Amino acid sequence: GPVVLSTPAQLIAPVVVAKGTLSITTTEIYFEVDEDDSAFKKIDTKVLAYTEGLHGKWMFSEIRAVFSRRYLLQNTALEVFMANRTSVMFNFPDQATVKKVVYSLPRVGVGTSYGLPQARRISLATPRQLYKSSNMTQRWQRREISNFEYLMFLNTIAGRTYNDLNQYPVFPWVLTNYESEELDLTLPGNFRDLSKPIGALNPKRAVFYAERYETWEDDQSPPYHYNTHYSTATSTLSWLVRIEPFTTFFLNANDGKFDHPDRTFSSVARSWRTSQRDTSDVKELIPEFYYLPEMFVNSNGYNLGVREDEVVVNDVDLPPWAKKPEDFVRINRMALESEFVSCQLHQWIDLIFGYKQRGPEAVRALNVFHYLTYEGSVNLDSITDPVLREAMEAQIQNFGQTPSQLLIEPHPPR
Amino acid sequence: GPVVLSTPAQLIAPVVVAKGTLSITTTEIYFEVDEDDSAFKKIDTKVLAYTEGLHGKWMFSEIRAVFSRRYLLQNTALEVFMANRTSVMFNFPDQATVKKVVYSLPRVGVGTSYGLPQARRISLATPRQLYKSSNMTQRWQRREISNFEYLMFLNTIAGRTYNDLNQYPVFPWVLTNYESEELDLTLPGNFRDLSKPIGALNPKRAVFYAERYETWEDDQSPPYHYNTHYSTATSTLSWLVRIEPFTTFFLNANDGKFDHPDRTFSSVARSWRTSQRDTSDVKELIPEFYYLPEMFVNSNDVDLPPWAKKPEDFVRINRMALESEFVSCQLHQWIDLIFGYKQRGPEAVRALNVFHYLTYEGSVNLDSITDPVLREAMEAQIQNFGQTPSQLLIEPHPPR
Repeated sequence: GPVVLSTPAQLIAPVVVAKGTLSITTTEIYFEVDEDDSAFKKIDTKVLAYTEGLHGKWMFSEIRAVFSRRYLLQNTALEVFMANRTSVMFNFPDQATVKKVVYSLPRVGVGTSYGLPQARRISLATPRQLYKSSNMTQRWQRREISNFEYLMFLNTIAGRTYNDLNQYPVFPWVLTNYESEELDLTLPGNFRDLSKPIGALNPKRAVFYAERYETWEDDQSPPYHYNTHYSTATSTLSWLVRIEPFTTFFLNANDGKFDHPDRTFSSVARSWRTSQRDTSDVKELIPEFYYLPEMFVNSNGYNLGVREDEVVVNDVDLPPWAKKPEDFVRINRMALESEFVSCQLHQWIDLIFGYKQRGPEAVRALNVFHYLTYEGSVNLDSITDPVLREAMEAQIQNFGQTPSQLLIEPHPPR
Repeated sequence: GPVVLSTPAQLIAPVVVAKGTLSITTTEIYFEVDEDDSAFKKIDTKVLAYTEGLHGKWMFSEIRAVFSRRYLLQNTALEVFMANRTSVMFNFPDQATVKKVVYSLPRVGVGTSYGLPQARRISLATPRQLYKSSNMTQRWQRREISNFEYLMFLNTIAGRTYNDLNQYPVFPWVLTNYESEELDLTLPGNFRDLSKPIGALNPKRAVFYAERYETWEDDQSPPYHYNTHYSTATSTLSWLVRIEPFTTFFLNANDGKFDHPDRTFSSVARSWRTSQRDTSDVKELIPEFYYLPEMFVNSNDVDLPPWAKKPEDFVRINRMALESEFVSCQLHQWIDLIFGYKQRGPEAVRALNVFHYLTYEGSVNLDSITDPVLREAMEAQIQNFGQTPSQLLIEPHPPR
């Protein structure tokens, strides 16, 4: 019907980004891909099958929340959340268009669970603002909210999302013991020091980072401890290799065949080693590690004959105290909600969204990353030469994007 | 360590059936053939070598799928799938034993790929129930699963298995042109009518069968259109004559050496023709035709189509066809013939899809056959006429 608004847009989905044309009527949102687009043609159909929205229609009545989102460090994207708990994300040309879209959409605000007013102002508000005006921190302390729910709140507000592997949500490793036969959730030694970054846990390697920070000499390259992030598409694809369409996506992006078993996520205990040994590995976990068994198993069908030489990915090997996936996730989420984590989580938050994210305290905390990572870092619009901008966007996706800082004061303990 | 359950059973291998004892402990499944058995001692050594399970051990921790199976039409077998994609099949004395074996193995159900619950009940569930309760059809319609994958799915819950060639998986011929210099996957004529059996493809030969049906006259064996089956242990061996056990077994089958060059798989084009004019060849294809290049060499070879240079090519083009949009919009029809409502009954009659009655589930109860020699005699009859996959649905299969 009445097309109240129309604008070029970009569908931001788990494994697909496609240029299309958003159109907003008086009751729905429509999106059609540019099936003629060169880049879009080279997209595997299998992948397109898992991608919703390419020709979607969203009922205004179904809208429940509208979040301001940044695509590749640029505050020009939006993410709408549907009543059926699903969500869609489009990236527009300018923050200016976003505003038009936000004002031409229902006044769902940012939802209602966070305790923020249902106003278009909120949808556009900033991360630090949203945090400030929310009651979640209290409820979290008051135990009305679980550690998992709280960490999801922070990540959502910080702009993290399941629709962009470059800004996936971020969760901390909670346990350090993945060797033992049993796991005693009351024995401190089994828990990770939630006050230190991954790169600071092992003093042996920690030295390499402090040393490298000290003996720094360069131009336009502020000193940094890690050239590797704790959250990136690459990382995310590795953790979700056993799930479509990530699997296929990776494969297509890998000459059609998997990667050497010793490099692909194969062992939960082995990953933790690498995250303590490797100088380039400072990875942090993902939400799933606390609720999605699938992620740890080969869900392929049967009688599909492949083990001839054809590389194949089998079940992730769990720690002895974890018989089957359902077990690992159960126990892990239990540890995440344990009392130990509860009384330290604020410190980890400080490193990720807190006052130790960037600055004097960030350097004293051994928590400094490549400057091109932090918010504000770059302005793709400034780059005028396409081949130049692209190369830049390519780098952002390679280094990763630090979550938006939510507070510049020490986060309150639970 | 301690044996929780022990019972007589038969290993059902790619081309071997050996009696032995199956011991279920508390953490593993064991199987030791009875080497003192006569039949066993008669089996060729080369064949035994390429046969695994005669002295096997399987870890519970490795179990992933436990499907109920049928052997020679009798619902008394079982097939276990391992985490490394391996599988082993056993045949027991009766369903009651199968049930015990199931309640003694890990609760893995039928796996977690077809959307079914991981409950021992599924492992005993009926083929029709598995179909109904699965979620593979929708995923298929959604294109999240390929035609190959869906077909393989249907076969698996239908009871088909790479472990018993008499019930080998069933895949349809997709292309009909194997002699043109090039194959346009956009020219309808280059394809096969999936709503029709292989026998009803040739207009002329078709009428022949219809006549045979109407003008039956016997009343000692209900009417049937074909006396050949689309899937047989022999056809399978034939397609895979250049690889063994198969090769070696075949040589033992033909009592000595190979088969007559003219009546042997030597060219896909020729074989296809044979399956169009020859009144006794309504063969259908097998998975291999869509992924196993090695199948078309010798280590003379199979004469590949013009558009098919090397073996690797025939497989890719053919696989592309199986996945082409032409196949997609009409593939459901084929399913209606093989596992659908047109598999049997009046509907199968119009379809020109009726096979020997001794080929359908429920056709015969080997247990009632008291005379030992008559039983063995009956079984061989079954291995010759082929076994029709179980019926999955009785309604029309929705299109993709």
